[PDB]
Amino acid sequence: GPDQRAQKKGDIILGGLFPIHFGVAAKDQDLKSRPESVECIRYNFRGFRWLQAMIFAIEEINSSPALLPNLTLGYRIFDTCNTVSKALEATLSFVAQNKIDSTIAVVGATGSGVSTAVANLLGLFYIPQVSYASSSRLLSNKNQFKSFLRTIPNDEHQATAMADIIEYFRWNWVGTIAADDDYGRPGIEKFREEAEERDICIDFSELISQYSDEEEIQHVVEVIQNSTAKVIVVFSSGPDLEPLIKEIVRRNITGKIWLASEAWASSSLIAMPQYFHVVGGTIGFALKAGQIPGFREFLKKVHPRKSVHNGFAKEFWEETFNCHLQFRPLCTGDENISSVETPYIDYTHLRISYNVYLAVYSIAHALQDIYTCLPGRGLFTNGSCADIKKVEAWQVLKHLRHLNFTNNMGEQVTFDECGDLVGNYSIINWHLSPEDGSIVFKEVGYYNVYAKKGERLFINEEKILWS
Amino acid sequence: PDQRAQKKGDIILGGLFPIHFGVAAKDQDLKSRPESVECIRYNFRGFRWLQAMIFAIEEINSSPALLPNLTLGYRIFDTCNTVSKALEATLSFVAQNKIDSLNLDEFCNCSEHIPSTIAVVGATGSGVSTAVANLLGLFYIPQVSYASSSRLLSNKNQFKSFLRTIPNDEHQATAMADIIEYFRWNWVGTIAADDDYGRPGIEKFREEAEERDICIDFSELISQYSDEEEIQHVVEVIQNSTAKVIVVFSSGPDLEPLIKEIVRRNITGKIWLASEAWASSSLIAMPQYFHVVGGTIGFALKAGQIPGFREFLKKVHPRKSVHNGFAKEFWEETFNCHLRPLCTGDENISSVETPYIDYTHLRISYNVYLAVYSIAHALQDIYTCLPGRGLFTNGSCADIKKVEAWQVLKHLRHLNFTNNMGEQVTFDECGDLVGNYSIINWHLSPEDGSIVFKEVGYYNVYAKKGERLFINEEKILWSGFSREVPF
Ligand SMILES: O=C(O)[C@@H]1Cc2c([nH]c3ccccc23)CN1
Ligand SMILES: O=C(O)[C@@H]1Cc2c([nH]c3ccccc23)CN1
Ligand SMILES: *[C@@H]1O[C@H](CO)[C@@H](O)[C@H](O)[C@H]1NC(C)=O
Ligand SMILES: *[C@@H]1O[C@H](CO)[C@@H](O)[C@H](O)[C@H]1NC(C)=O
Ligand SMILES: *[C@@H]1O[C@H](CO)[C@@H](O)[C@H](O)[C@H]1NC(C)=O
Ligand SMILES: *[C@@H]1O[C@H](CO)[C@@H](O)[C@H](O)[C@H]1NC(C)=O
Ligand SMILES: *[C@@H]1O[C@H](CO)[C@@H](O)[C@H](O)[C@H]1NC(C)=O
Ligand SMILES: *[C@@H]1O[C@H](CO)[C@@H](O)[C@H](O)[C@H]1NC(C)=O
Ligand SMILES: *[C@@H]1O[C@H](CO)[C@@H](O)[C@H](O)[C@H]1NC(C)=O
Ligand SMILES: *[C@@H]1O[C@H](CO)[C@@H](O)[C@H](O)[C@H]1NC(C)=O
Ligand SMILES: [Cl-]
Ligand SMILES: [Cl-]
Ligand SMILES: [Cl-]
Ligand SMILES: [Cl-]
Ligand SMILES: [Cl-]
Ligand SMILES: [Cl-]
Ligand SMILES: [Mg+2]
Ligand SMILES: [Mg+2]
Ligand SMILES: [Mg+2]
Repeated sequence: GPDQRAQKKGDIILGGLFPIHFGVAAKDQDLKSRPESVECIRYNFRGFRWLQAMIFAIEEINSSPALLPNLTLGYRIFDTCNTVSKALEATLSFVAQNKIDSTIAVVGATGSGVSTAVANLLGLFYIPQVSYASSSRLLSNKNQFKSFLRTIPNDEHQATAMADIIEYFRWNWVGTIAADDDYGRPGIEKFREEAEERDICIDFSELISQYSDEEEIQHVVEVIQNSTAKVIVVFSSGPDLEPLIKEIVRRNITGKIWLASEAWASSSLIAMPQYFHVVGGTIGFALKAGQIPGFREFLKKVHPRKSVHNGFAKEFWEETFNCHLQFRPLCTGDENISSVETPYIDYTHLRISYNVYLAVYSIAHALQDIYTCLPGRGLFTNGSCADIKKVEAWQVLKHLRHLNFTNNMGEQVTFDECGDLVGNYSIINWHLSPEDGSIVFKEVGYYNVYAKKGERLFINEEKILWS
Repeated sequence: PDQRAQKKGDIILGGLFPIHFGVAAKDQDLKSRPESVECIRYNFRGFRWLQAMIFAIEEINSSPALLPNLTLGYRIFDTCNTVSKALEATLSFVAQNKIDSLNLDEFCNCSEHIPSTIAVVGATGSGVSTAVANLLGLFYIPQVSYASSSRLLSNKNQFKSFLRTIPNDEHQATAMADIIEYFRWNWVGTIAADDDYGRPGIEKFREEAEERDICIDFSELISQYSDEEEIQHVVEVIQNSTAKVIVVFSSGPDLEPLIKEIVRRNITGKIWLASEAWASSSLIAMPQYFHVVGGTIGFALKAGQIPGFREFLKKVHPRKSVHNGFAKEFWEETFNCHLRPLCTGDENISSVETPYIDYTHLRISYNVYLAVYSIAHALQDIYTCLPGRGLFTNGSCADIKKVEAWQVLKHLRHLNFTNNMGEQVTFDECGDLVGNYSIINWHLSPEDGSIVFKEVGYYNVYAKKGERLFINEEKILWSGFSREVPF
C-alpha cells in the first residue's frame, strides 16, 4: 500500500485512517502528462494525536495480561489527508486479500464523506469499520452500510439541540451556512426542519466548502452583509469554513452570534486570535470529554529515531520544529516537544481522541468475547463459537453488534441497531485568555439528548461572553 | 461477476446497467458467513439500455471510417440498482490498475493477462454513479453516465473522471418552481428519494421555491427499501396536509412502495409534479393507480433516433446471443418459462408486451448510444492526432496502440463531435451536457385504457430567466380528465 504509514505486525491487524493532513495540494490536473500522486498539505497536529490514541490503546491492550492473553494486536494506519481518494487507496490495501477472492477491522475515518466511500468498500467484505468522528445520519442506514459502526453520536440530535438553543434564548431569526458535503447538508436540513417546528424563521441558507472560489465566497459574504440576521448557524468542518471566515475577517463583519457544529467548534483553523473580533463569543457543541490515564505522557515520548513503527513521527517532528531530518535548518533530534505550542499537546479535554480509544477497545472487547466463548454459548450457528486463531472479519462484526462492555469511565458501551452509540453534548463558548491571548473553550452548558422537551438543555448564561 | 455481457476486443468498454430493479432485502444475522444478495424484478427497459450499448459498439466496429485499425470490446454488468453490486463490478474494471497502485504484483501470485478497461458507461442511479466514480476517478478512468443527473456529480474536484450525456437536474428543479409560480400555487409538499438524486434535486427546488415566495408545507424522504412504518408516516403527512400540489424527486423504484399505499388509501385529487426519472416510469404509470396518479405533470428528455436499433433488439436469442449472458433470463422472464413450463426456443418477442420493445421514443437509450460514441470519437481524435497539434505536453499526441485511460479522459474533456441527429456534442468544464425538456401530462387512453404521456409544454434552458417555461394550459387534463379548472 501507501509509503508513509504507521505499521506493526501482530496476530490480528487493525486498520486505521486519520487526517494527518488537512487536505491535498491544489495542482488542478489538466492531464497533459500522466497524473502523479497528489501531495498532502497542511499538517494536522490534532489528527496525529488522534492516530496516537489508537497506537496507545493497542500497546495498552497488548500490555494487559487479562485482555487477549494468547495474542498480539498489530496495526496498519494510513493518512487520508481528509480526502476520499487517499482514503480509498488505503482501503484497497486493507481489502487486498479479500478482493483477490489481513485486516480484521478498521478504525476511521473522520469526515462523513470519506467514511461513506470507505464504508461502501469495506461493507462489501463485511469488514467492520468503527468511526471515531463521522456523524452524518446517512451512515445510520444499515442497508447501505452493512459493516459501519461509530463511537460518536449521530447529528440528528446535534441539529435538534441547535434549534433548542435558539428557542431557549427566545430568538426567532437566524441565518444558516453548511459545508456542501454529507456532513453539512444533512445536518442543516435537520436543523431547518426543527427550526420550522419551533417557529424559528431562517433568513438565508448558503453552502460553502474548502474549494469555493472567490466569487462563491463573495456571494455568501454579501448575503451575510445584506441580512439583518445576527445569529448564524454553521454546520461545517474547519477546513470547509476557513475560506469564508478569512473573507469575513477581511471585511471586518463584527457582532454576529455564531452557533457552531461540533466539527468546527474546537477547530484550530477557525479559533485564531486574529479572527477574534469576528469569531469571539461563538457558542458550539463538543462531545463529552473522556479520560485516558497515561496518554499525555505517551504523547511526549514521540521521537523520529525511537518511534520505529510510526512513520508519521518524522514529518511530525519536522513540522513541529520547522526543520529537516537527516535553507531549512537540520533537526538536532534532541529538541523538546514542550517548547512549541501546537494542538498535539496543547489541549485540555480529550473528546475525539477518546472516541478513537473507545473504537479500538470496542474491537478488542469483541475479540475478547470470541476468545472467551464457550461452545453452545456462542453467537453463530447452533451456539457455535468462532476460532480466535482463524478469526474472520464478519465474525468480529457479529460480535461488535452484540457488544456490551464497561469503559474506564464506568459507562456501558453498546451499539444500537443502526450501529450508533448514543451520547450527550457539552456546550462551549469562545473566550480570550487574559494570561495567554489565545482562544479558550469555556464550558457553559450541556445537552441531555434523551430527556423530555424543555428538560434537555442546561446552560449557565452568566458564563457566556457574547463577544 | 457471473452473469454479464462480454466480448473481447483491442479496447474494452465497461458497462453498468440496472437489469434488475433491486435486490432481495434479507437482513443478515451473521450466524454464518454472509452470502451474496439476490437480484430481483427484471427490468426490461434496462436490458434495452444495455442493448443500445452493444448495438453502438457493433455499429462502430462495422464502420470502416471510425477506428479502422481497432475493435471495441465490452464487459457489462448488472448493478441491480445497488451500490454493492456496482462496486463489485467496478473492482473488476480496475483490477489491473489496482495491482499497480499497491505493488501487489510482486507480493502475491498475480496474472499477466488482466485486460484493461479504458472507459465505463454508467451507471443509472446517481447514488450508484457517485460510488463508482470515487473508485474510477482514482485511476483516471473515464466514466460517462447515460442517466445520473445529480448536481453533485458536477464537482470535478471530487469526481475527476466523470462525464455524462444527460443534463444535470439544476434546470429541472428550477422548472418545477417556475411551473408552480405560473399557476400561482403555494403551500406545496415535497417528497424525495433518500439518495444522491432525490436529496439534491429537492434542495435545489427548495432554493428556487424560496426565491419565488413558494412556501413548502412538508418534506419527506422515501426509498425502495422503506419499511411499513416509514411509508405509513409519509402517507399520514400527506393525509394531514392541506397541500394539493406535491413535488416528487425520485426514481420509479424508490417511489413505488409509497404510491401503492397511497392508492390503497384512495388519496385523490393531488397534483403530482414528477421528476424525469419517474415521469415516464412503467412502475408508476399503471391504469389501476390512475385515480391517484392521473393528471401528473412531469419532465421528459429529448428523444433521439437510432436507425436499425429496433431490428437489432428483435434479434435477441438465448441460443444465438453467445456474448450476452443476460439473454437467457430475459427470455425466461418475457415468456414466463424455463430453459412455469419449458421454453421452446422458438417463441416470438413481438407476442408479449414489455418495455423491451413497447416504446415510442428512445431517450435514455439514446444517451447510452451517445455515451459509447463519445468514447469512440475521443479515441478517433487520438487516432487522427497530428504532432504539435495534440492535447498533451508540447502539443504531443497519445499512441492509440498503447492508449491509457487518462488520455481518453483528456480527449473526452475536449471532445466536440456531431451526432446522427445533426447536433454538436460537447461537455462543459463540469463534464455536463445541456438539454431542454418536454413537459408531459398523464392522460388515460380512450382506446387502450393505458396511461399516455401528452406533451403540454416545454422548458427551454437557453432562454433568459423567467422566459424558459412554456405551457399550453388548454391541453392539461386536471386529475387526468378535466378541462374545467377547478372542479
Ligand atoms: O462527520 C463529519 O464529517 C464530522 C467531521 C468531524 C467531527 N468532529 C470533528 C473534529 C475535528 C475535525 C473533523 C471533525 C464530527 N463529524
Ligand atoms: O440520477 C438519478 O438517479 C436519476 C436516475 C434516472 C433518471 N432518469 C431515469 C429514467 C429511468 C430510470 C432511471 C432514471 C435521471 N437521474
Ligand atoms: C447585497 O447588497 C449589495 C450592495 O447594495 C447589492 O448590490 C447586491 O446585489 C447584494 N448581493 C446579494 C448577494 O444579496
Ligand atoms: C472593525 O471595526 C472596528 C470598530 O468596530 C474598528 O476599530 C476596526 O476598523 C476593525 N477592528 C479591528 C480590530 O481592526
Ligand atoms: C449491558 O450490560 C449491562 C450489565 O449487565 C446491563 O445492565 C445492560 O442492561 C446491558 N445493556 C444492553 C443494551 O444490553
Ligand atoms: C446523558 O446524561 C444524562 C444525565 O447524566 C443521563 O441521564 C443520560 O443517560 C445520558 N445520556 C446518554 C445517551 O449518555
Ligand atoms: C395525522 O392524523 C392525525 C392528526 O390529528 C394523527 O392521529 C396522526 O398521528 C397524524 N400523523 C402525522 C404523521 O401527522
Ligand atoms: C375513492 O374516492 C374517490 C371519490 O372521491 C373515488 O375514486 C372512488 O369512488 C372511491 N373508492 C372507494 C373504495 O372509496
Ligand atoms: C464545436 O464545434 C463547432 C464547429 O465545428 C464550434 O463552432 C463550436 O463552438 C464547438 N463547441 C464548443 C462548445 O466548443
Ligand atoms: C433548446 O430549445 C431551443 C429551441 O426551442 C433551441 O435554441 C436549442 O437548440 C434547444 N437545445 C437542444 C439541445 O435541443
Ligand atoms: Cl480521516
Ligand atoms: Cl458498511
Ligand atoms: Cl479542524
Ligand atoms: Cl446501473
Ligand atoms: Cl470520477
Ligand atoms: Cl422505472
Ligand atoms: Mg493483551
Ligand atoms: Mg439556501
Ligand atoms: Mg471501427
